[PDB]
Amino acid sequence: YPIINFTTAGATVQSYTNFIRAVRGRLTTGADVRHEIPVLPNRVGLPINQRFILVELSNHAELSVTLALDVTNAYVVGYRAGNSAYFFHPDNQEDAEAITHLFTDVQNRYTFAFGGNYDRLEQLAGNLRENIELGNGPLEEAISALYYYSTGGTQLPTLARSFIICIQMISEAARFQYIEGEMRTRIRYNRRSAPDPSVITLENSWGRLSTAIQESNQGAFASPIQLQRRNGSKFSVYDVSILIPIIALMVYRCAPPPSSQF
Ligand SMILES: Nc1nc(=O)c2ncc(C(=O)NCC(=O)N[C@@H](Cc3ccccc3)C(=O)O)nc2[nH]1
Repeated sequence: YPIINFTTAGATVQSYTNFIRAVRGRLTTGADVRHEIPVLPNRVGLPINQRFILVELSNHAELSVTLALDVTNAYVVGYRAGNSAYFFHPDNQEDAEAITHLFTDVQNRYTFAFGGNYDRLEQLAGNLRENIELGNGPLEEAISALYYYSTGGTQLPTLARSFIICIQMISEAARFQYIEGEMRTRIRYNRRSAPDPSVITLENSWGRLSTAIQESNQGAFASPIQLQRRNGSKFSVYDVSILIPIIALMVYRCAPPPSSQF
């Protein structure tokens, strides 16, 4: 599987931007672009050799971990640190089979009994996303925490917190230019901060936004989607147009309707 490298060591806006762009480039082809917004490959009939990408994360502490991302949804399905690999509890038998194709040379393979969704990870972390700081420092620390899990150095709440950091700074940033921008800001000033309601509501709405765009009538939503601004106030989305600078990738929901051209 293709590997994309990022390091927190001396990270800049440019090096992070290069990284996120490269992740997007490995997640998607140019085959499926709707209202200027790329769609991830359809799960249905996707060959196993095209199913995953690998994100090799290094830090200033000279430690490396490799995340495995599912190309169908940019989901972090598990990770490798040295001679151990850990996978989140699969949703189904097909996904369970799929992950057997990841880190095949690794000495120790584990599947967590828990799923990798935010709700579960927040429960285990003892903190919600809104109270978990993001930025280069948190990511540096997250890489170390993932690295030391197999040897007993990392408590489960810290591991869960560290997953939450990685997921948002990689997968969510890939999904949303807006979230990429929010991480760029944190990196630029080297100041960690928890995600505000604009970030949280985008994350929570990714599936619904993807479906609404794909089901839209020439871009127009049948039902508006409510997001939140930075201050927590409501922002109503009626149309794909407003989302073009915000959403970089969509999960596949359906084949697009025939070209609507007059
Ligand atoms: N491990 C992991 N990798 C991710 O990329 C990821 N990305 C997102 C979430 C998550 O709970 N999101 C909250 C949410 O409301 N998700 C929606 C939208 C969605 C997000 C990601 C993938 C598919 C759908 C849903 O589950 O329906 N969890 C993740 N866990």
